[PDB]
Amino acid sequence: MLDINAFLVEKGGDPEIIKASQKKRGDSVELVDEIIAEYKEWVKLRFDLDEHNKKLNSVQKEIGKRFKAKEDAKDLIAEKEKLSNEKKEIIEKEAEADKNLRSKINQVGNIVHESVVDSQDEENNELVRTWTPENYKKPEQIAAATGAPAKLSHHEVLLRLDGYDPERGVRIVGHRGYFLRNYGVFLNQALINYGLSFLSSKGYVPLQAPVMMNKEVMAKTAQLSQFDEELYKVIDGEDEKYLIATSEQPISAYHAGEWFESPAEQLPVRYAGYSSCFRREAGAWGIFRVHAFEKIEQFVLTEPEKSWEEFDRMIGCSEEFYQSLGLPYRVVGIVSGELNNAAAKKYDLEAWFPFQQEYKELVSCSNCTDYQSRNLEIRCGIEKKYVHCLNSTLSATERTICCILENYQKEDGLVIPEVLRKYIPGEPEFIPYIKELPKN
Amino acid sequence: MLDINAFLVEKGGDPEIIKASQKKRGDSVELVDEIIAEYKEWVKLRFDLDEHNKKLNSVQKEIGKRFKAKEDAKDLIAEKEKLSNEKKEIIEKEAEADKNLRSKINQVGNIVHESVVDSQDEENNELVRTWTPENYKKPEQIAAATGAPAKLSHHEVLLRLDGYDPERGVRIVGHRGYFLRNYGVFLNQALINYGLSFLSSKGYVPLQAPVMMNKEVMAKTAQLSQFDEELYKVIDGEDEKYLIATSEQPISAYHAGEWFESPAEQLPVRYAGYSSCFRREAGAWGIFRVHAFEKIEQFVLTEPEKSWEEFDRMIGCSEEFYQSLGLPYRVVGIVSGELNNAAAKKYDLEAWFPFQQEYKELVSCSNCTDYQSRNLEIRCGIEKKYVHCLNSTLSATERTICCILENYQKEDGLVIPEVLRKYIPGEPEFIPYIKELPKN
Ligand SMILES: Nc1ncnc2c1ncn2[C@@H]1O[C@H](COP(=O)(O)OP(=O)(O)OP(=O)(O)O)[C@@H](O)[C@H]1O
Ligand SMILES: Nc1ncnc2c1ncn2[C@@H]1O[C@H](COP(=O)(O)OP(=O)(O)OP(=O)(O)O)[C@@H](O)[C@H]1O
Repeated sequence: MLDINAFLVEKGGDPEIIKASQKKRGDSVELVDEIIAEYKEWVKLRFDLDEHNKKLNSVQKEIGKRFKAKEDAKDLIAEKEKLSNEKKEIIEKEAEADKNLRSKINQVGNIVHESVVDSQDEENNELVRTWTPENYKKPEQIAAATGAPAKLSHHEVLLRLDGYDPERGVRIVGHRGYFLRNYGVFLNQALINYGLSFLSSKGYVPLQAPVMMNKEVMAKTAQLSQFDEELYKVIDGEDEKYLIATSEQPISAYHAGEWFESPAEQLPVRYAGYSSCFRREAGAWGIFRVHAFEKIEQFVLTEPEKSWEEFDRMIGCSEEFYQSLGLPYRVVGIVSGELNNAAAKKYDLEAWFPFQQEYKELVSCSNCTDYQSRNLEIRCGIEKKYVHCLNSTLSATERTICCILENYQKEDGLVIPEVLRKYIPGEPEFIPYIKELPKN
Repeated sequence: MLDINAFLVEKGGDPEIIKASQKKRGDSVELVDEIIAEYKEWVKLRFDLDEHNKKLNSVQKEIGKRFKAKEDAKDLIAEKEKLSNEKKEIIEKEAEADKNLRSKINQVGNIVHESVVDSQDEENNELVRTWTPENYKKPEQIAAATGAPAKLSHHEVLLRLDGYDPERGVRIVGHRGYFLRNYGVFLNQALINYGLSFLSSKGYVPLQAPVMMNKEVMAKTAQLSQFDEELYKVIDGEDEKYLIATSEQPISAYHAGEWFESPAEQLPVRYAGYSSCFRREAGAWGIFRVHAFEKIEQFVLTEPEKSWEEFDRMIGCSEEFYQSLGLPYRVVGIVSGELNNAAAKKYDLEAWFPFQQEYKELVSCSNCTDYQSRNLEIRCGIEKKYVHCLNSTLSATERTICCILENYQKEDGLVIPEVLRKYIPGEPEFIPYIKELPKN
């Protein structure tokens, strides 16, 4: 969440910037004034509590003097108990005020960076840049790597290669369940390992996250809307955990409660996160939008003064990555009304799917400034100063496979993207269609 | 489960072999006579039901004749309703008899193969064979690949390499939670990919299983004892699934309801299963016994007449695999009293851990004959004949890493097992200790 002081003009805050940000988000603006009011009540309680402390101390010292003089203290004792019963109420109320104030500040989204388009309609997404392999004229229904007609959808290509099994997958696990088979397995591992190797050559530290999280730690890194809709709950006898939606959740908590006291030399810290990811929400056919999948994720901690530069570095890496796979794409600046609570700025890389004949999102890159690190108490250098946290998909591997399948197809099978060959037993340059489709 | 006919002498069965098997297992023997009795009640109900069918038909035809002659039928109608009310009770009872009989047969373990030692004490495990790399004198506290003193435990080696993080893992996920870091990540992927490549060169089909299963399909492949103790339940809004304990569960269901009608040409089918695995039960320090981990699993379907030969083939593969990693091991024949319900025979490969100074299980290999395929209706050729199912771990990768860490350690770091090098960015032959331990 934002700092409490950001709401308070008297403590150097700017409640107006916050109201403007809420408006760009399409979220509640009255929430800011509510918070400011609650803050004053809470301060009143702090003062009253504090004055009660001092009055009790006094009335204690007078009661001691009277017991010294061997004099009755029935009147002082009565006042001591009056003050004390009050201190009790006050204590109970201050705690409830603190509790509600924190819950309210928790609903306020991060400050939307000025560079972001003010809009609730994705039509207005900034078109940041576009990229094409040089042997590919323009985005159309042509598979970019082969020049061949993008005749088959990713689901169709995968099936002809005998690379996956949705039919047996659904019978066994339900909606969108699947097995990967043969080269479907090798392509998936190829991406995981190429992704790890790629990021690691850029100084990222490979980091395999666990895929369950304690409820309480999850709650500090993901918004209220996520649990009761997106996350699988896991039953552990009597305990509950969540399956993670992305390794960004557990990896963001990695340095919770730590302190980069010498930021210049210690930061930035860069992680090449790898894990499976689980989503309750996933709806066509194929492995494009499914309930379980693997993701190589970029996660970075930087000094506050360096995050925007890092943000550019990060999207740069994902671009360099898709270029290396020869996949055309565009980068778009997500409109304010579509940012999640933690993001001050978000870019998506959407790669071209030539059969679908549209750009579809493969990568999402966000500067979350100190919104999560504040919660997680991840401090930075020498009111309190936290690190900034950025996260950017490197590759959601099953979805990246889909894009590959459509762009690497040709009449008789699939060209294997050059960079992935060394990761595949036999380093094949090409694999043939094994199966005919029913349709035709 | 076993065939119902296996309990019935009159239908060619051998209830005595079954009682003997239950005794070797240490499970209930009276259960066999119970089943035989229930079977007779059920047959009585079938006959009564059948006789009621015929009597109703008759009384129907007499009632029609009377309505033709325009004669009163108050006496026949009364008998029709008597017979009919009875047919109702009978129907309700036959269903309940069928239900209980099936539940009872479901508790009876597979027939323990004669070659298995009859005993409830693992002390009596058959010592099948032993193997040592030739440069390694004998199993002792010496790291087998380097000749160096096995001075550090796997947990200690991993930590000095900065290859994992149990401390941050526990904070985030709880008991035994961990991240893999750096080379810990690369070693894990190295094993997954080497395992896939190894099995695939032997004609196994790589197959990545999903890690959730519908309750109902899980129940057909795993015993009663497993759910209410070993398996994580997953909450999907209102639905429930399980996280799998091993890819053998979903892969065994892969061909549920199918029919290998030309077994000679169609079988055997061999799968190199890969998935993560989740276990509620996991307890020292380290990644040896944890709640989540990866496993390359061998799964094979064969004709009944070929399973024992295949069984030897399968354990042969895991042995060849550990030999290639240079890890000393022994193969042991698990005593009857320790077989799970589905196994007729089980071999474990236990690799030498030179710091622990003991053999610890890395691989488990079981011929389950047709015990599961009967449930899953996986038929074989031209009373009903099913395929046999065998499963054998190729590598539980985190645990295999532990064995490697202890055997590949030396004074200043870890030798990287030769076969894994090509799977690791930079193909290092050696990696240095990065961290000192507190202890010393
Ligand atoms: N259900 C899914 N199945 C497969 N891959 C997915 C799924 N959901 C997301 N991904 C992959 O993860 C990447 C980012 O997903 P995530 O939800 O973290 O991004 P986001 O910030 O929510 O972006 P958006 O809101 O546009 O989805 C996507 O580019 C996509 O490739
Ligand atoms: N909790 C765990 N953490 C890590 N690896 C495990 C765990 N449990 C099992 N394994 C690995 O899986 C392999 C087989 O485990 P599984 O439970 O399927 O075998 P099993 O037939 O039950 O043998 P046993 O009863 O001796 O454990 C083992 O050899 C071990 O390497």
